Amino acid sequence: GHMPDLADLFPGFGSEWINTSSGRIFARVGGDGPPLLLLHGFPQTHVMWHRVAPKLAERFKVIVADLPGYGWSDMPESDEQHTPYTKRAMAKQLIEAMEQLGHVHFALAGHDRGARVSYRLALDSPGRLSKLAVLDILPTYEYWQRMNRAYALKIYHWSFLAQPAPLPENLLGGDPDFYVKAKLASWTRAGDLSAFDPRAVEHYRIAFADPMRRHVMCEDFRAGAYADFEHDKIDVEAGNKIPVPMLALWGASGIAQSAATPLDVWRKWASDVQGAPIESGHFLPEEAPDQTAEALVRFFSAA
Amino acid sequence: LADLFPGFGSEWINTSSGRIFARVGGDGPPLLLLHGFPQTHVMWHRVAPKLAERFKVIVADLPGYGWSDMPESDEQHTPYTKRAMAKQLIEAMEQLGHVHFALAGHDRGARVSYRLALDSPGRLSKLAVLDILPTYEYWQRMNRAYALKIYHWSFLAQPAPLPENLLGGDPDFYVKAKLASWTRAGDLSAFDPRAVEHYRIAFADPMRRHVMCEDFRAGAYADFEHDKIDVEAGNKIPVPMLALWGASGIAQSAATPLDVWRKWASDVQGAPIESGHFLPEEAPDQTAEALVRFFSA
Ligand SMILES: [Cl-]
Ligand SMILES: [Cl-]
Ligand SMILES: [Cl-]
Ligand SMILES: [Cl-]
Repeated sequence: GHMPDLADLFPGFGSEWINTSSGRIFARVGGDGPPLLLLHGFPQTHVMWHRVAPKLAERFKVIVADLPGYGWSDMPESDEQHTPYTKRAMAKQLIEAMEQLGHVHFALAGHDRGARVSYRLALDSPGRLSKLAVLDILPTYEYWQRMNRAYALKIYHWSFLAQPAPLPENLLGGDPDFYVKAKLASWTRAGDLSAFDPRAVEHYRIAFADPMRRHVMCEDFRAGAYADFEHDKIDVEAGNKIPVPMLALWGASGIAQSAATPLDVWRKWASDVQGAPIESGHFLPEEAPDQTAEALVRFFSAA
Repeated sequence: LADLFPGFGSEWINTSSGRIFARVGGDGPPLLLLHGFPQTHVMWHRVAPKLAERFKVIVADLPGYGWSDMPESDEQHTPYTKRAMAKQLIEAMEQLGHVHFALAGHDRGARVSYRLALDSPGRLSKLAVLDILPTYEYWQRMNRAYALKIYHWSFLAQPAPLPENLLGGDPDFYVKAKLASWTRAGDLSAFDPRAVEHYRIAFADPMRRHVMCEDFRAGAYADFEHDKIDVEAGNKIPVPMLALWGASGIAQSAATPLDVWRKWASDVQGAPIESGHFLPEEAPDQTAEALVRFFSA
């Protein structure tokens, strides 16, 4: 990268700045074999995969991308409908990025916001995917449908960060380090930062220290309250199911299981889905790296 | 800070939980007015004079708000539950010899008010609540649309110190954004600038902001459970009641306010006022006449 004091958490992996019509996508690229794209979420960057990507690179050509607007990827200017940070637009952009590498059909694993890009990609463009894995999420529509007093208090940030600009931007900008560390710790099993490599945390903190990066994150959640929700509602009410073979992995103490049985939910959205919990909080690839890596290796390797 | 209550004195009223500050004016039957979030007693400055033409008007800062003392909170946020606040204000009124009085409240103060009516109806001759539904009714309506509309009910109720830390960055911005965004105009032009300064100065103290978060923590937990018991018991406020709400306020957002209150009260009348949330400042003339006519009748 271009940040002198941030650590290289993928020894041996190359680096790519991939041009697209919507801006550059940064990625680390390693391994060889069938192509597998990995997508991080909030409030993280591509380095969240640093503990599982080497194991995956033993069997796949692994592409670890920063989401549009996150990490070192470019930050398109948003609009009144939060368009570039909708999962539909993010998926189109990452499809464009993968074509630049010559990948028109690939395997895909996503976590948190990246998992939302991933199932939206499967709904809009299923021919692009051989197999899909989503980590510690339910569909955005399903989160909102479960909204009640208990859900609103337990996962408040969906409604907070979706408030009109500049309300979340100005609240997060007073003490950004405290917020990003608080969010990282609060979703782990133990409720502290012990699950994370401190060098990865510094990546997350430096990203969050940029007000333009924080604005993108709020736009992500604004799309998640509005367009993404409207997009999802159209699919579930039409009975559209993802046909791509799918794996749902969630943490036993994560977000997706808060008030739902995740595999039953995903069977409503996908016609060929398997799933398993893992004893972990929300951050599966850092809290339970070996079990996550093995589940992904076995799923993506299965004939 | 400006004096916005001509002809009103200023009183510090002792209670077992700390002092209650109040402006006091007028003569005649006693009437207590209770403000809400993020304001102080000065929010009544445009209607209290007309009320003081007929009543002894007592304009109090809520426990922990404005210039009233801040009792220490606990793990169930007890002193800032509306049941506790009502008890403390009942004590303050007894210091003045008022054991039967009329009551009007707005926002948090309206929640103190209907809880007071449910707990101790003998204290009230009449009750007015401005731009609210019962706390239980907000939470039962907390779907996607409402969670986005009143996000602060969940945000300010997050465990300390998350909202405290975020509010400390730019407190002037937050109090001004809450005031502006709930009015019809969406700016601060409906408020007297001197009144806004009162609100800003109070919000500038981290101890006052913590109390407000404890208030919203009570609203998500104990207050909700207290309301739920009354719902399950079929309890209705027997005190004659007035529900005023802004046509573009919060109470009307996801519900029909008079239909809701008639499930909570056996003798309630009401009307919308063309106004956002802050009835006594956005629409002082219509609010004052409605209140005068109700508390005289
Ligand atoms: Cl480098
Ligand atoms: Cl998410
Ligand atoms: Cl979820
Ligand atoms: Cl309120």
